[PDB]
Amino acid sequence: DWDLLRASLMKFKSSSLEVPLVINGERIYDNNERALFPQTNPANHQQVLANVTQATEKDVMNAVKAAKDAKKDWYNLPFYDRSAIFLKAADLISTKYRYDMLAATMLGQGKNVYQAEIDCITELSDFFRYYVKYASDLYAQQPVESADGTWNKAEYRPLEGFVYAVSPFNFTAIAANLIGAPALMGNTVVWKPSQTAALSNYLLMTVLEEAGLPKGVINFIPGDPVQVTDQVLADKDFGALHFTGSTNVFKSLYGKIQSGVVEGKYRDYPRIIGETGGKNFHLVHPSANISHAVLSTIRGTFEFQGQKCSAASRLYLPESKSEEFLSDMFGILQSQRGFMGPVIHEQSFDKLVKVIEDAKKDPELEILYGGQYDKSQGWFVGPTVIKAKRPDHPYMSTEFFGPILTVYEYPDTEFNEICDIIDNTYALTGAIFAKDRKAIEYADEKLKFSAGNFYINDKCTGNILSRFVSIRNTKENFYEL
Amino acid sequence: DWDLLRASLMKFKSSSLEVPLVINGERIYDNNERALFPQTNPANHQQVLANVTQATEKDVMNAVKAAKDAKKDWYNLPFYDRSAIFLKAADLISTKYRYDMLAATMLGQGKNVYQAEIDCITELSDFFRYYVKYASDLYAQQPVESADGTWNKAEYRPLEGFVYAVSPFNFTAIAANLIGAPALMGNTVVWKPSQTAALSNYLLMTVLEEAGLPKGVINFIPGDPVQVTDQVLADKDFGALHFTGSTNVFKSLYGKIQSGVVEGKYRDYPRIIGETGGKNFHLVHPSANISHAVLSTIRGTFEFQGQKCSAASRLYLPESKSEEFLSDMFGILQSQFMGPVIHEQSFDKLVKVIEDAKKDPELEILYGGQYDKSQGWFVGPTVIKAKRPDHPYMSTEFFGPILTVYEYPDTEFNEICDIIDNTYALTGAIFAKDRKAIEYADEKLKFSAGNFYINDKCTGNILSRFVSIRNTKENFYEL
Amino acid sequence: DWDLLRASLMKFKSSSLEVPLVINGERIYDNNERALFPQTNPANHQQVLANVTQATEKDVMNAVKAAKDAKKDWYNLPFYDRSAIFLKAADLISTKYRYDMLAATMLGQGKNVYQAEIDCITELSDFFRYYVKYASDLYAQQPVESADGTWNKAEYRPLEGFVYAVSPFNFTAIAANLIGAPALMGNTVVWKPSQTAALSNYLLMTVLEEAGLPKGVINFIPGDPVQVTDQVLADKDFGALHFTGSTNVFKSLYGKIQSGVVEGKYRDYPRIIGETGGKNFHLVHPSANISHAVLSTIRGTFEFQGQKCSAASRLYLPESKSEEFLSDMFGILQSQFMGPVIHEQSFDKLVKVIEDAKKDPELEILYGGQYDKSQGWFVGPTVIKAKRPDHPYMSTEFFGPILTVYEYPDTEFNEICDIIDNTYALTGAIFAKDRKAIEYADEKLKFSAGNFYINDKCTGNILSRFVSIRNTKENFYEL
Repeated sequence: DWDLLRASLMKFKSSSLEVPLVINGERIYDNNERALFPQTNPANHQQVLANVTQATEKDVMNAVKAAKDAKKDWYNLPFYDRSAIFLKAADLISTKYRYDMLAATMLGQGKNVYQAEIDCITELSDFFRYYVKYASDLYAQQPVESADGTWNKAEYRPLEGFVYAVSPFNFTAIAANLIGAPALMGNTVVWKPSQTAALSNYLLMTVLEEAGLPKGVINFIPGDPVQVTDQVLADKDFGALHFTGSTNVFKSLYGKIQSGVVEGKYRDYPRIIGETGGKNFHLVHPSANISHAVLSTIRGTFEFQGQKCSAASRLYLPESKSEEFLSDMFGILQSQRGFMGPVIHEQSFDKLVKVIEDAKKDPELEILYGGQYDKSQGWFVGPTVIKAKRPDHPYMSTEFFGPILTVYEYPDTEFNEICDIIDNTYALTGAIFAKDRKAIEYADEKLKFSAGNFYINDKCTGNILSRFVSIRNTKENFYEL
Repeated sequence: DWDLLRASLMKFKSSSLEVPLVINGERIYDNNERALFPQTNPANHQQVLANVTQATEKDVMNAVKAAKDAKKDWYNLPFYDRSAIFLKAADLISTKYRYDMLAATMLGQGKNVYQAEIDCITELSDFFRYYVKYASDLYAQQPVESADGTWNKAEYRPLEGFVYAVSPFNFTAIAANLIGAPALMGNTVVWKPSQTAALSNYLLMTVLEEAGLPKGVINFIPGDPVQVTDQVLADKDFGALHFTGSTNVFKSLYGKIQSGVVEGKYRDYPRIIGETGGKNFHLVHPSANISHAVLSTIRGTFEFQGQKCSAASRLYLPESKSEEFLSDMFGILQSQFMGPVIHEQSFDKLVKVIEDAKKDPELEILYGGQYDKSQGWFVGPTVIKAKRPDHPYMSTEFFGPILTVYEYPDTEFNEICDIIDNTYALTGAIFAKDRKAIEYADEKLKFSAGNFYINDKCTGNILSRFVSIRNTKENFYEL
Repeated sequence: DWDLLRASLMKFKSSSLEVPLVINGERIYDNNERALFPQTNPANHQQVLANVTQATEKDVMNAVKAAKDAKKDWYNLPFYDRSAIFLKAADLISTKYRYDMLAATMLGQGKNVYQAEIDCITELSDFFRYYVKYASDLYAQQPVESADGTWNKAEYRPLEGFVYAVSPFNFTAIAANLIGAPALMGNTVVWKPSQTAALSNYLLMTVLEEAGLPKGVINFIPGDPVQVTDQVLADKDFGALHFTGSTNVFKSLYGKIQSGVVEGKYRDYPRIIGETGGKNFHLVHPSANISHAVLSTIRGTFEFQGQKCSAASRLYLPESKSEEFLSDMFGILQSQFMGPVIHEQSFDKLVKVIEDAKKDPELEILYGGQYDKSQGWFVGPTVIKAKRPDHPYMSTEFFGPILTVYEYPDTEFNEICDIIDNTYALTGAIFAKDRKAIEYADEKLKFSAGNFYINDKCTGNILSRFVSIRNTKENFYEL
């Protein structure tokens, strides 16, 4: 089994795979015309895992058309059959292709085996299986005769325009989510994967094809993000954005889309379904079990180099417990070469270096631990903990997407005030560590708008299908006036 | 309302309607080739309401062909739309064609306006509306990923062969039931109505067409019951009999089908869905409220001249209450012919029943027994006392306004329940206040009636018989 | 009943009501500083029903402030109590203030008593009663111990920013919907009603206060639509637009919001919940019951002068049935001005539509086209034939009693459905008996209307848009 994984790792390690476009079921390689992006191993960047074919404007126009042409036959394919493709894909990934998919995610996105398994096997398969169940319920409408004697049915049609899926590097499973949710509901998709997840994302694509995905239903178009995007957005049939990634990129996409809307480029009001990150917080109350809070903060902050949209990146500590908490944490960190894994690419590496280096010249910051970095072999940034003199310092709010924790120490009596500051100060997740129920209740209420997901004594790292359909009601009347 | 009805009555009365076959959506008239059945007013039998085209062997074959040809487009028509046709027909009958349907049923089947309304408006509409609701539940099947990881859906398909609907004269709504239940579930239908409900049944057919029933889904083929039946049953694609009527006819049909099965002339084992009659009973315990028991018995026995499958026709009275019950009954019958029986053949059978009663020492006509066929087929309410409980008049079905009564010594109530249990009924009723007696009868008579009533007259899932389940299971793991 | 209504009518008629702003529970009058809008009777436009105070920039800012200040005490007020206020208001409107509300709606929006009752009593009450029931389901969330041993609860919180309700003139009930849906879910509201429904809308506001709506939860700020809108949208706490009205105004609002988003002036991405209009269609198949299709079209098109988002305004007739359909329609329209359109600006647009039709060779006025603004804004039912199916009169929304008709060769029914599908509608209807045609249209037109009707006029979960889910997960194991 580990032999099976080793063999998969060696396969991809030995040579560099040419990753093509996949448009209308056909594999399109660079063929002496297209640019090739070299996807390298973030743990070893001299090593090229894949030469990724880059999508031209033409290619993009073709992908859009493919999705348009596949549309009627796709939404007329019964739900049972659309589902079978996705369930079959999930189970092929869990079995037949378990090791290839593991190796691709590990090598390409810089994950160890456990991080990869949780992502590209467990969560991926979970997205597909759960969506099939949820959609199944959705489609379980039966016609009814009403009080008035009218005969009614409701049907969920897909969006009339096509869905553009823009997927991040960090989870193979999110790519599956972004394409599979709309596709299951009878939508067709043009999909631009992250450049640095191309290997695993291509694998997902070929698996969907083997599982019987019809031509053009999903089109895999890696390429320059801005170029590919501007072309997709120029088509009158653009129906929805399905996005997961940075706030800044979303805002750009958003702006570009709204431009089109007001300029009237589009047949419909497009739907923008986007998930961004946040500056997620861990709030430690003086009554907390300190050891549990420390371990949770390490896992929530530093696991996968903090490259999770839910990752903890700011910590609030009561003064009376700061020294013990921080002493504990630094001890465990120093115990656990010196890097838990790479960050994804050079750009992220350089951004984190700027963050670390700027902290040194900033008199309102003090680096308490770490700040190590080394790009000689891979993009390795070590765990770093930075104390801020004031809670409203930019480091307490700027998203770093790296193994960098900013900590503010607050006087014990001002816990309530610190809750108010956090509230008054845009997060996806947040956690309180506490035993005292009065403090928990208080933060629970005061921070209601501060996080969509709130955790009590747990790391802050821990439906949507309806956004890709519209209801159409048909009512028949039998009486004649 | 009454004026609209009178107009409908005068319309059908003024002259005679030519009633055609309807095969594959086309009306087929006698065209000087086919026989005709004159359907007459059973209350005024010189009055011909309709001349009813009679199906030839070739017509029947064309009906069977039409049903087979429409099958795929019909079961492929979405349930929503199949239902809509039946809901529309019910609404058209309840409103637009209310007065015509009432008139056709009243005149053709000898019903008064109240009996007609209950049948051809209310029950008919309820059949369609309730079947649509039940079927919608059946079709509400979502696919599921089992624990084993497989991906399953179940679907109900119609029967593969066609359905032969053979319907009785007595309720227009029963004809609607017999054709509507199979058709709703995507079956196609070859339908031979009763000669003596041709007018109302034809109207039902034309309303179904107006409501959008596609051609050949249901084929209306009145004709000689034996000839039509023999030709229908000759076809290898015969898939089901849907029948309501007499026990003897059912047995005849049943016989013909099974013989066909063993000789191997059918692609499938046909399904036989039949509702026959019964000799339904009222049992009075000495603790009963007598007046209520009397009125319930009058209604249960004599309503529509006893021409209901659920009609009471035998009555068990305790000796201590007999004189009082019978006196009230006779006085009440006196204070009020309630309507005619359906045709001469029924009239003549009933005359024989009454006349034979006069010559039998174990029988005594306590009340009624009058009959007159000079204008319509009129047989008056008749109550005959039998001097033993297993006398043939206590078990033979007469389908007419004749009640046979047996009087038992009060102490023998338990024994009388055994006599009923140990000696073929659709419905039965006990009238009593005493809960011990009610419970004992309830249990002892558990096999003696499908519907048992307590202090109520004995006159007061079938969709699944017309489909077959088919499961699809998909597996994703590769060995 | 009629006497109580007459009294209400004569009250509002006798003189003019000063309609104030209501900001933070206080009535704000023109106080010789603010502009006034004279809301007049559209059936008698010299008659001023109300002088409507017009919000200043400062007033709007105070409205926005009031909404923000009431927010916490409002979303902390238990759902039971928030609901109670809306149920009470519905009941007060249905009973105590029934006649005043009918009169305000009739006089102010040009409705007859029946149209007013359906709108400002029945639908308005239904909105509140159904929202309370739906919301109660949403709030029925119990905490659960998951398999992993964690302890979870989910709660719906309101939007963090305030809601801007912009409501149309045509239904008093729609104003109630636009403010009530967000408020029930714990949002606070800045509400700019239509100038020409100020009287009924103000009454609604005062009834909400009497029913106990706490100050600042909903703020009533009539005024210049552009100035008010621009000031509301200037605020960083703007959280949602709740709008019903015209496509062009929506696009204007939508534009202003998105530009605000990209320039970054909002704390959150505002939600934009808008119901706009359509060019709704009736499609007649040659198999249709013509009389029913005619009456449904008359009702769907001309009821309330076509001033409904779901009004029919384009009609497709088969050539073989055209003469008959149109004859019946014109005869029926003849046998009966049904009421006025809302204001002069609408009257003038409609006059242009009619006059332009006279000069267009591809258009022909088959019936009507009369107008008279001497007393009220009266435009009569008008039927215009277009000689091509993609003529602008087949797609431009007129919101008035004008029907555009295109006649297609019977054989081209399938082609006509494609022409509709491949050429922005809220509702649509097919009239037909033939199930194949109904099914084909049902499927081909699946994207051409959100509500599709079969043999019915085309005039015949939103709560979740005003909340956000927030999950709390508690873990007990210590690492």
